[PDB]
Amino acid sequence: EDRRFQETLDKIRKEEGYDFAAIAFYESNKPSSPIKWHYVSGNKNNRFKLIILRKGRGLAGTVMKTGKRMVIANVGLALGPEEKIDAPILLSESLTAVLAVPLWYKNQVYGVLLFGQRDGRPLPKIFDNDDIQRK
Repeated sequence: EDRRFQETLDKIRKEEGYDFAAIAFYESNKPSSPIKWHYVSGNKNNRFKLIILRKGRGLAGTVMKTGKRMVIANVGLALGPEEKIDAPILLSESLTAVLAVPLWYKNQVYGVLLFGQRDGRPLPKIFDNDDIQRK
């Protein structure tokens, strides 16, 4: 699905030092549309395709709603096992740290770019909106 998104995601994930990256967007242009993880890079499995999110729910839904990045430097401490179910990509990809940033176009949030670490690897660097526009 537009190979440019996939290839760019793969390049950026690796250049930024991440074990995983994902982009979430609305599933369709219908008013009831949920949000889905449309593109992933460094994924262990394809279960991300089973995830259905709503505005305000999970990492992607919360960022879309608030327009604010979410940073979790250590998942095991910050959330523990029970809260992970609210942000199911953390379960399917065993993410131990995450940086989720809004994707803006003309002052609207259209998507969420998620960077994830596994195995306790720390986040290398936290990006701003300005930084992500310098993508």
